[PDB]
Amino acid sequence: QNFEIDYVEMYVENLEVAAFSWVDKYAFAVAGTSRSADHRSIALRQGQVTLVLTEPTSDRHPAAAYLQTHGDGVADIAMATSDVAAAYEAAVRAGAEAVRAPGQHSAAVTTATIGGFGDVVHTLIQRDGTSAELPPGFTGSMDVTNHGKGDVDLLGIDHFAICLNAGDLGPTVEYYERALGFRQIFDEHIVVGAQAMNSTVVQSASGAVTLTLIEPDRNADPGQIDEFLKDHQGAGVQHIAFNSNDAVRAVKALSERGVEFLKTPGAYYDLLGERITLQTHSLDDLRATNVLADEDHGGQLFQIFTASTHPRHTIFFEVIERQGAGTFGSSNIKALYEAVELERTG
Ligand SMILES: O=C(O)[C@@H](O)c1ccc(O)cc1
Ligand SMILES: [Co+2]
Repeated sequence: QNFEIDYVEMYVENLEVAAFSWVDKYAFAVAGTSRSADHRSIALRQGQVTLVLTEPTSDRHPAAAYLQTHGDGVADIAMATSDVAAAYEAAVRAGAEAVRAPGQHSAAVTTATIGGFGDVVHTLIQRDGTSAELPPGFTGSMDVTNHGKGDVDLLGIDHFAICLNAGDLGPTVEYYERALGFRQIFDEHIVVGAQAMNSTVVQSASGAVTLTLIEPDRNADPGQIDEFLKDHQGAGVQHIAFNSNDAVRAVKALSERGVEFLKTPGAYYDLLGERITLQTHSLDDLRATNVLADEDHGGQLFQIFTASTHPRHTIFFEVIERQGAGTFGSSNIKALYEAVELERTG
């Protein structure tokens, strides 16, 4: 198959609170809805991000048990492919858990579902790639916009960061490589004080689905990833990164709409000009927005984390601008997790 993100589905306790949190704080548009005897859902749209929010209204629906375990979270990273039956057959033969066999399932395109990490799944969606399309079963239109968007301009999803139980990284990397044709593109041993993490990035052959997989290092003290695993009650999506053309301007625009970003101390910006010589922003700009700067063989990388507004403080989001950077960088990653540590330990 040749995987693109069709949509990301989150399971939610409260549809109207979640939908308008994305509309109001992040400038998503409402695109479509889907309802049955067991759920109500909305499809939200901005740039190339399609977010689906689903609230179960019956204990039949798998979200009821998910919400009881996790609170709100990502449940399905759905992938567009040209031949779903082929992609499924090959994935299952290579080891994928079969969750639902290819079929209509609603005048729908052909759809199937396989397992992913933890309890997150992947719906495979048949698309010929000629156009933006609503998730299957949804009525509405993809030609929608939020005219109150102002200066916020989220372009797409850059990657998903995922927390795994210790000892699960190596085998989850291998699963994505064998079942789905993903490749290992980056890896990083992360240290924050006396805690550490192991991480490996797998990415679909198309470039379009990236997962930054992280497990606790059992040789160091327990920290952030252990906390996530305990509070979430399992492996899961820790953050989603959204692309922008200009991270400084996105932080400003999102801040005004109510989004709180993590703080990075002035010491970091003092140390900076000796580490990297900036190419698209001023050191002043970065300092003011707590945006982090690093570099790849390919160019520069600007990233920032959002403070979690989840009741368990689990999932959070990231704004990322790539100026030729193709992967990630040690200094950004160390600083991102040090922002997290600062927020949570003080
Ligand atoms: O946003 C990041 O930098 C984070 O998702 C990440 C974690 C581990 C890694 O190897 C690369 C990136
Ligand atoms: Co990230």
